[PDB]
Amino acid sequence: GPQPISRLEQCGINANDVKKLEEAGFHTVEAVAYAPKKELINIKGISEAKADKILAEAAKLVPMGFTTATEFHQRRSEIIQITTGSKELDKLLQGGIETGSITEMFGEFRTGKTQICHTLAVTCQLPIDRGGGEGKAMYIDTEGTFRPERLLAVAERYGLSGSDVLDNVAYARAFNTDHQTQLLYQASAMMVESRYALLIVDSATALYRTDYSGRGELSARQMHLARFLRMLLRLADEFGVAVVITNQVVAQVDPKKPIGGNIIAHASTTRLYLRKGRGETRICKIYDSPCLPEAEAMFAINADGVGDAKD
Amino acid sequence: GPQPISRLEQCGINANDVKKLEEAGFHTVEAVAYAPKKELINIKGISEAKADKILAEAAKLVPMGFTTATEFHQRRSEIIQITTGSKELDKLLQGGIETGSITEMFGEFRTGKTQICHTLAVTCQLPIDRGGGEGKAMYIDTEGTFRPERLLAVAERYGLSGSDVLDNVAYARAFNTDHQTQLLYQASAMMVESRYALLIVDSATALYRTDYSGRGELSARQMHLARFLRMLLRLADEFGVAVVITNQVVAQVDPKKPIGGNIIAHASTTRLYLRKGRGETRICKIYDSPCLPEAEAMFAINADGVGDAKD
Amino acid sequence: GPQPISRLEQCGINANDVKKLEEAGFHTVEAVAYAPKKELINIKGISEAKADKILAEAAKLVPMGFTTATEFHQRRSEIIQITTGSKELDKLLQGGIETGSITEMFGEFRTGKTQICHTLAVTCQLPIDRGGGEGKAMYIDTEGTFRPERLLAVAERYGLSGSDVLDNVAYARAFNTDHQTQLLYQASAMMVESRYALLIVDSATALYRTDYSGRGELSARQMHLARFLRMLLRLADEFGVAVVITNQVVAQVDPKKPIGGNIIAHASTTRLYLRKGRGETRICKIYDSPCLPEAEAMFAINADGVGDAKD
Amino acid sequence: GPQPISRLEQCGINANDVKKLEEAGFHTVEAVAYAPKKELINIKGISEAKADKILAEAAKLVPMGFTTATEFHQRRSEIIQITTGSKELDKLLQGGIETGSITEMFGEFRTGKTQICHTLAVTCQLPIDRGGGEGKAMYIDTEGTFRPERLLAVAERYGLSGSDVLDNVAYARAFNTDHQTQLLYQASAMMVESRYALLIVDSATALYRTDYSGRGELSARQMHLARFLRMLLRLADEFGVAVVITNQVVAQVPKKPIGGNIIAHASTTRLYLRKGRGETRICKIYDSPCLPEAEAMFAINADGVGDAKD
Amino acid sequence: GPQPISRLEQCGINANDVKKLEEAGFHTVEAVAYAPKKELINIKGISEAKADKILAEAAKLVPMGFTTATEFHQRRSEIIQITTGSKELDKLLQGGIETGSITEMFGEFRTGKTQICHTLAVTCQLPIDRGGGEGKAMYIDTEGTFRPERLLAVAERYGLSGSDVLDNVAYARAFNTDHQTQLLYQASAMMVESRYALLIVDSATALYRTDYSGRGELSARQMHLARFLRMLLRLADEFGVAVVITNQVVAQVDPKKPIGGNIIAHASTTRLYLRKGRGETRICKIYDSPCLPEAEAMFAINADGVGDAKD
Amino acid sequence: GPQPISRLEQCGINANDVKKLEEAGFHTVEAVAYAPKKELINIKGISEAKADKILAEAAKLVPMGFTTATEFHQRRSEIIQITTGSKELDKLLQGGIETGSITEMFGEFRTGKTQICHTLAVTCQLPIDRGGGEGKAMYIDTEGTFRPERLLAVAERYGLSGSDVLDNVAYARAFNTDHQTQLLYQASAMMVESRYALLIVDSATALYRTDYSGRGELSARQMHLARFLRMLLRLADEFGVAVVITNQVVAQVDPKKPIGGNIIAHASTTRLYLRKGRGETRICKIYDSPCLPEAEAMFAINADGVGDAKD
DNA sequence: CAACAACAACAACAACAACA
Ligand SMILES: Nc1ncnc2c1ncn2[C@@H]1O[C@H](COP(=O)(O)OP(=O)(O)OP(=O)(O)O)[C@@H](O)[C@H]1O
Ligand SMILES: Nc1ncnc2c1ncn2[C@@H]1O[C@H](COP(=O)(O)OP(=O)(O)OP(=O)(O)O)[C@@H](O)[C@H]1O
Ligand SMILES: Nc1ncnc2c1ncn2[C@@H]1O[C@H](COP(=O)(O)OP(=O)(O)OP(=O)(O)O)[C@@H](O)[C@H]1O
Ligand SMILES: Nc1ncnc2c1ncn2[C@@H]1O[C@H](COP(=O)(O)OP(=O)(O)OP(=O)(O)O)[C@@H](O)[C@H]1O
Ligand SMILES: Nc1ncnc2c1ncn2[C@@H]1O[C@H](COP(=O)(O)OP(=O)(O)OP(=O)(O)O)[C@@H](O)[C@H]1O
Ligand SMILES: [K+]
Ligand SMILES: [K+]
Ligand SMILES: [Mg+2]
Ligand SMILES: [Mg+2]
Ligand SMILES: [Mg+2]
Ligand SMILES: [Mg+2]
Ligand SMILES: [Mg+2]
Ligand SMILES: [Mg+2]
Repeated sequence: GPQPISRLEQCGINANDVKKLEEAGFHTVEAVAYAPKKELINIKGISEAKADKILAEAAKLVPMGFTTATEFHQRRSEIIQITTGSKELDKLLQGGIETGSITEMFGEFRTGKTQICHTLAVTCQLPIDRGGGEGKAMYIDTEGTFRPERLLAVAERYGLSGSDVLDNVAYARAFNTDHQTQLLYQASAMMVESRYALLIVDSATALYRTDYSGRGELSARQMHLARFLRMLLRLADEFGVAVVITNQVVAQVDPKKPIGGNIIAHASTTRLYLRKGRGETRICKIYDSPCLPEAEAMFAINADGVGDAKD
Repeated sequence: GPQPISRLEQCGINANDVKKLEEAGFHTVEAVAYAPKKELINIKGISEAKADKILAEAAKLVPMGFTTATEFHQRRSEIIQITTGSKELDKLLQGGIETGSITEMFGEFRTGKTQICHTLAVTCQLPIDRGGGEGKAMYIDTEGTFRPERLLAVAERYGLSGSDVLDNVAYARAFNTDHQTQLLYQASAMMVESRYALLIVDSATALYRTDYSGRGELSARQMHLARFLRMLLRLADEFGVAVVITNQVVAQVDPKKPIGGNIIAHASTTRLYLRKGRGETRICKIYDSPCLPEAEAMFAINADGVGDAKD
Repeated sequence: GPQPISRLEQCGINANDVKKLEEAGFHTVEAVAYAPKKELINIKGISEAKADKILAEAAKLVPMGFTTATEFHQRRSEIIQITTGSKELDKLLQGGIETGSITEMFGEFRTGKTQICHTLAVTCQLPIDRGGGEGKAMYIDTEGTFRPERLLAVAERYGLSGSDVLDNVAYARAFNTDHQTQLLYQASAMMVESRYALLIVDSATALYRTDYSGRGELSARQMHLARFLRMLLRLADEFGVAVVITNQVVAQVDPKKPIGGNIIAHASTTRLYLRKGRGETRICKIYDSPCLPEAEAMFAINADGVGDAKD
Repeated sequence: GPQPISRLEQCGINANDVKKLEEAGFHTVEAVAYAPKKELINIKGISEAKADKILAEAAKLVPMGFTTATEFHQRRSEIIQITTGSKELDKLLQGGIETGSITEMFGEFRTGKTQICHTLAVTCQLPIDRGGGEGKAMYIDTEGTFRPERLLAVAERYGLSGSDVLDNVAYARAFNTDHQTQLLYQASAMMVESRYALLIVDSATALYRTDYSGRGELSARQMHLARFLRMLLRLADEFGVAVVITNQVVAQVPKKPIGGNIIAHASTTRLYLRKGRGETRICKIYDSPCLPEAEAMFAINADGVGDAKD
Repeated sequence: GPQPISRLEQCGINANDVKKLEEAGFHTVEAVAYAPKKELINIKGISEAKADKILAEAAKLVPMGFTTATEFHQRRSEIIQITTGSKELDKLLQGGIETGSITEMFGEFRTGKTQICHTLAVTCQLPIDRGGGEGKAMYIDTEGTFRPERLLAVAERYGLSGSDVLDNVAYARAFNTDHQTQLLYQASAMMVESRYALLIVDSATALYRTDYSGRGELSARQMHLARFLRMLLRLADEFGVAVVITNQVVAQVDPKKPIGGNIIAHASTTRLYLRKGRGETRICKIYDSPCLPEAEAMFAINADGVGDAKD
Repeated sequence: GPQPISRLEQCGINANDVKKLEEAGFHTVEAVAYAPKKELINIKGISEAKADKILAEAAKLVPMGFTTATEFHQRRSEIIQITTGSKELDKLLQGGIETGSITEMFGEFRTGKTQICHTLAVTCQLPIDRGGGEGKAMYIDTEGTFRPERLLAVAERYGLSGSDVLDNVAYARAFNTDHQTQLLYQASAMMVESRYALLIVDSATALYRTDYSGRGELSARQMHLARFLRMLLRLADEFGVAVVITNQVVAQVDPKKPIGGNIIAHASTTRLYLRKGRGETRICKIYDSPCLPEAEAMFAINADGVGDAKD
């Protein structure tokens, strides 16, 4: 995977500066390479010449130049995709949930976003030949609606051992936006040691509705949301982990629209809209995607996770 | 239960600051740890560095990091469930009413929400081996429809002493939304000294239909409801008290929909829909739940509380 | 019982604000302690700080905290119930007509709601040891069907002097919904001087059928009805009077359903359904009650008021 | 009795506004006092402040406050009742037809409804000494069965002059369920210009069966009937006149009055007429807040209505 | 094409000076000619007389005097335009995308900016008689939204060799504003060696929203944006490449406006506004242009790229 | 017109001195007369006595003493004014664009300053009886926004031949502030040979925004702008040509302010402010003028140049 | 004494009989 920051120690860099970078949140040389000069200067005790030298030596460790489109196509041909637990949804997504990007599913209440998140979290531990990502998973839950019983049910359905799928899922709760960002920081610190494949944030904008209320607090809310989404995107680009976030809806009074403004719209790569059907059936539609045609699919949440409709 | 806020005094914090935090609403380390920096800053006489130290020591007191899913499963397997008073409904709920969450029962009038609330209030004092929670009950009532006669009848049915049942139930009445929020603040203040198991708000969204009228003040109504539900969620996560709220319905002109909107749709954890059949028989259906299948059950309200329908 | 606004003057407030509140409609410290901040702010000439100050002093005047259920039981056991003039109906209601809660009686035409209202108005003047409270009565009549000869007949049946029986009965006909609300305002203003025990509104929703017509203005009609019922409930709670209202019915076109929608259903406390029987006899059924079991009784209307059927 | 609306002109309201109100239909201060603010707003050119000011002044004009049951008892004892021409029916109703209220008479066809209406119309001209309010009658006839010959017969029976009896009877006919409302609107000016003691509608619900048909037009029919009955009640309460209306009957698949709950709840007194043997009929009180449920016997003689000749 | 800077060497200037100028970014005589004195002085190792001599030779090599308008008209008539992929859009721009200038397309999310950029990138390699520019395309992408599949689809639609169109497209990703600005130096370095006819930046102002947050950082953000746009304009004037930049949108909040401010408004030459209508159809409008009227052409994005709407 | 510098030689001045003056930038006797002693002594090879003789002879050639105000009034009535292409705007300016003075237009983007400049450039060549200046015109453009198509359209509107009108719009482009300033020397050199009546510069302060950045470079920027404006004023007073300049705008975060500071405010004589109205209609408001009062006017840029608004 | 823009969100209200 990514080269740890210890390599920078072998480039004429003092140990205390490396420790300062590590405690600032840059646990990988990729983070320092992608860091602008302002971020590397805002940390106290760092001089302009020191930051210039650090960036100069970090630029040699990772390629940041011009490459032909054929090389990019070859690189994209090795992108792992994780099955969503339904054959129809897998066909609709043309492979499944993509890694290295942000895919957000939004809809009304009880539509089935959390069930999909649970099924993805338990599925990503599967071997690659079976459609998994062959890695652990993380769940930063903000609504307190994490139920390991569903994970056990899906593990029983797929035949895996429940103990292992339980032991290979990190969990955390967010009580406020600041705690959410600190959880992202701790996830960045932790991910450098083991192999992670999924990172679920359900839901990303639940706490922003209550913490930032009113009109005069709109700009600060948008700035904080933008910083959070930028951190998520940086983590996805660095560690190559599939980031799945959940979004709510709001009324179109005088008819529902996803919340979060233009920041969430321009920060996501794939967007899915989930809507209610009849009894236990739900409909998924590709709201926005750079290479996926606008289509629809039908699914249902059975007693063993998400799957195809029992028609 | 939660550690009292006085422990913060043993972490180099002035007594007057702790008194200010207590008068602001925070009476435990958990409440302070769950609050963002904005809320603490909003208190007058509090500096930025002092607040940062306060949250630092609060986070040191109570863990907030990542834990394996098996630890969460072990924690969840030791959660008390309060019997609803009916065996069929107990089977439907897979244990009864769960603590630490929000259960909202809604339906038309005459369905039996108040009777269910009364039965839960009386039976939450039972020993754990009988399905109780072994704690005092609270009743914040807004419609002026609290009758101790039903509590006496259920106490006679289960055989406990009526005097102790009446003595171990706190009651209060709400005349407007502001008084409802102040009652919640007083409940937070008084819950830290004794052990409480249930907290009933019937109805949660009854006054909001009258105080806020018209399209002009819809946003203010939604914001106030969101703040009230956030306070309820904070109380539930703090003291581990089973919160039961009651909701009404509205007619779908051009056919009944629960009032409150997306705020109460997303704030609640478990939702039950109660409908009227014939005679004294009623039908309860699980509307929204993260780990409970959509099913139905039949019950009735006899002379001694809610129970199974006579066949 | 109620404490006039004058007591606020000795608590720090001046006289101009007291006069302004009296103009607004609050003639009691209880009535001003039951109002939200937005209601007092709407009175022009009152500042936010002044409103907070007066609300704090009013909350200091009357208790609004948490009380044990045993205290509520003691308070509830000392309320007065007024007999309806029939032994069967008195047994059915387990005491008669309560005070402090809304009792709605509905049925088809010719059924006999107005006779019951007249008999209750006469009985409202009986000594407390004979079946009724000790106070005067009112009659807001919106159909022009107030017949004093029935009052004289019932007073002769029980045995009283007709002069003071008729003297202690207010009356005011209503010609429109706005006039009805202004009549309620005048009743609230005038109730503080003397002792009142019955507030009859017959019919409560008779003018709403004609004043508001069509689907377009249904929401405004419902909002106005909700405001009227909220004012009625506030008056009943503040002055401790027995409010009795009458309601009409409509045919359930593909069979009688009371009019008023969910507002009247959720605003009332005791609902009775009166139905024509055979000849002169009628049957009264408990439609809805939080503590009275669903039963029915048999009665009639003789030449001297309502009473038990003669067999 | 009623105070002309011109008074409102003198207290600070433009004459144009008073003329507009008179055009709308409010010919009396009482008429504009009994109307809600919403109704007054619907008139174009009337502002919120102007409507509030005129409503407040009108409320200052009329005593809309709270009274005592003794005063209402004195007011009730000061009303007049009009004899129906039969002693049995006179004693059945404890007098006659009370003014300021609505009396609906219904039954099967050919049961002496129009005969009773004619006798009541001719009786209201009597001096108070022998019943009647000493006024003039109005006949809004919808069925077309108004014969100006029974009136002469009853006038001859009572000894009154025929020409004066026939002179003061304002007759009009309605052809659909839109001319009735316009006739009622026009009746306000005639009632404010001269004393009127009886308004007769026969039948109240006759054209509604044919103009409105099917389930689709049921709601509109009920709304229009409610508006018509509300206007009738407003006129009765305003001008202190007695309204007598005639209602048809419908079979049951066993006869019940038509009109639904609207006419049942909008009528104060209800009488049911049934046929017996020969030329004898029975009148029974259906719904009444004070009169007990009883029956009386009456016959339609060759001269007028009255007690049966036995 | 542009004359390489080596022609200066045989003009009286030292080769070391030419190398020093080369490392600064001036790889062409045109770049040195279009340079103020301070720009050529701030580079170390350059004297005043030496800079004056270099500027004198640069002015001698490149004509900078007045010219009759007919010659400019002829030169404008010899300007190549790149087919946009739609016939009505080609009619809208009176040809295609102009070369030697800056065109900026902006709109809300999922409106078709990236699809248009991809279609232009593949179309630029067409022979000059089919509307192409007969060169190579460069793609600087700042959102990770480059998909070679769309390029392959459009190449198959136009009957090209997919391998060649993949081999003749250069790609780069910008992880921060500094990297985005520094990519242009490499772009200029690699543009002289071969023939390039299209440079796409998508998006130009995406990273400035998050990197430069708050209010105190507004002036620095505007200065950096101005420098970046000036460098883009210098590239366009130097190598005669069609520069296509992408711009986002922002809400007004007491209704959407492009971001960037007056700098982007005045720097760009042609401005296009793209909006979404119904289904798969979009509307394109001309916002700012010196010689094109305000029209509202209409198009769509099918599986083979941009194209005409299907009725 | 102005007397050429070929008159000081036949007065006792060596031809070498005249050649030196011509090289320095002074091509007419008036330019040397207006040159102060400090400016002329800066020329290499010029002594104090030679300079004194030169200024003495120049002052002898052209009068510089006091003139009675009626002579100035007579000379003021012999000033040509150029029509702006709109009759209403011509009425607003009371004749048109005055010669021998500096006019400035500023506004937001797409407001229509370049269109007005093009219309003035093409109409300047009209005969005097039609409102033209009878002379040629020039165009020093900095943004590369010169489009001969608009000139051809207006020439078609006025009926003049396209080739003849194109052959007299000698145009140049400025790539930096130094080049923009040095273009004026060539403009003065070519102005003495033919008849010119326009010196359009669009825009004057475009390059100064990016060439000079930061607070440290403010004083040098202001000094250079002052020198450029002084050269423009000297040219206008020398050759009697109408100088028209275009100014950008900036926002007011603490709302539009023309850029350039007090130097351009105190240098320009007539300042007009252009604003965007609705659709194709624009509003022109006179900002600053010592002769005409503040007023507003309406115009529109149709498909064939600027003109009156379409009604 | 000069110069620099940006940020969305919130649901609710029932009613009308008739035909051998
Ligand atoms: N064991 C189960 N078997 C079948 N269906 C289930 C089961 N558990 C939950 N469900 C279904 O899950 C649905 C709700 O899904 P989920 O909790 O994921 O909603 P969500 O919209 O993502 O939640 P939220 O927005 O409130 O966070 C319910 O309608 C219910 O039918
Ligand atoms: N002692 C009793 N015995 C039997 N049934 C009873 C008794 N007391 C109340 N009920 C029943 O309670 C029912 C009403 O239920 P409940 O009082 O809980 O109201 P609810 O549906 O919660 O309505 P709301 O709170 O909106 O007024 C009635 O139908 C009545 O039959
Ligand atoms: N003096 C009396 N003696 C006996 N019965 C009487 C007497 N007065 C009225 N009634 C009875 O009253 C009954 C009607 O009751 P009431 O006047 O209270 O009507 P209501 O249905 O409440 O009125 P509404 O629906 O029109 O508002 C009639 O059936 C009649 O028999
Ligand atoms: N001159 C008369 N002498 C005796 N009886 C008469 C005379 N004129 C009419 N009648 C009687 O009048 C009765 C009909 O009464 P009336 O004309 O009032 O009908 P109605 O019940 O009002 O019916 P409709 O529904 O047609 O209005 C007949 O039975 C007839 O015997
Ligand atoms: N293969 C495809 N077939 C049809 N339409 C497609 C296909 N791929 C993407 N789309 C369409 O592309 C649209 C989004 O356009 P695009 O990807 O160019 O985004 P954009 O608005 O320019 O945003 P951004 O700059 O954030 O990428 C979607 O609405 C979708 O309908
Ligand atoms: K939920
Ligand atoms: K000036
Ligand atoms: Mg969920
Ligand atoms: Mg209840
Ligand atoms: Mg009644
Ligand atoms: Mg008739
Ligand atoms: Mg894009
Ligand atoms: Mg321009």
